Amino acid sequence: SLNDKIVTISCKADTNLFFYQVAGNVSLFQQTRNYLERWRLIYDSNKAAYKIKSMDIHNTNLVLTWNAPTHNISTQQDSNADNQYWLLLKDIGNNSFIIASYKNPNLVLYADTVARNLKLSTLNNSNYIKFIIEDYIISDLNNFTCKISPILDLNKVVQQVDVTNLNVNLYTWDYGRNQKWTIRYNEEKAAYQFFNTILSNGVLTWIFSNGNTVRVSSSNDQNNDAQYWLINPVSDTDETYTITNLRDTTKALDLYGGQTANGTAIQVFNYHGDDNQKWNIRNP
Repeated sequence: SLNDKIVTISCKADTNLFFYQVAGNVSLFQQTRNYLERWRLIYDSNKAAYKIKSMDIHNTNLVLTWNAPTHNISTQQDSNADNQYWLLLKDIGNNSFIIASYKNPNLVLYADTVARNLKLSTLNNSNYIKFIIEDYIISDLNNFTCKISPILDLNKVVQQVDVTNLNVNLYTWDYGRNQKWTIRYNEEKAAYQFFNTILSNGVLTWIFSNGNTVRVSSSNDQNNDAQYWLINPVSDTDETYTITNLRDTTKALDLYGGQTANGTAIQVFNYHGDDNQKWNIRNP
């Protein structure tokens, strides 16, 4: 559920524009992958409504606020006022939310992507009243091209061996397409895939018919859970994660034996959060 979740909020009408907070101003801005675009949702079960709290640091507890009687939006000090509560109405099937004012539910948030701001409007069938509300990790990682390193050796990366050898092992970073992965979140599966960039449609897979083996395999389908993964941030790190398999979430991506020699296998294994199951996901 959404209570106490830290999310980004982006525009269905422009998925590269995010709710951005600075100095009491709420605006629409390109992706920053930082606190300026992160919001905590705070549920009141009696109101059946949420406050949308900025993770701003400069100071204070600022929440998304309707500046009635204008149709403008800002961030103001939380006083639990009705103009700081919002109905989050999930448009089921459309991966989107309509965000209605608790004070005046006739009015909903509307993205003015020319002025790069939000206003309140009545409803219509356009995408300008629809918003993607996601865990910030999903948002930060979706469509991100990365290299993946074990924390035990940040100079080596998880790689496909070569264009037609779909085995996956550890090797020194060498700038190759086989050493880069594009992360894609699947809404329907609630999990991610890692597409190797040397191939068009090859994804990191647990080959469970062969023990703990991990290989790249074609993504022809959304039905094989073993081609999907959960990406779990490790607390009190910048960019370190565990990677568990959707077919069995007690199985984690695992650097065999904690060994860091070139050619060490990448496998899955019983997930206990050891250092050989922690991965740095970052820019190439």
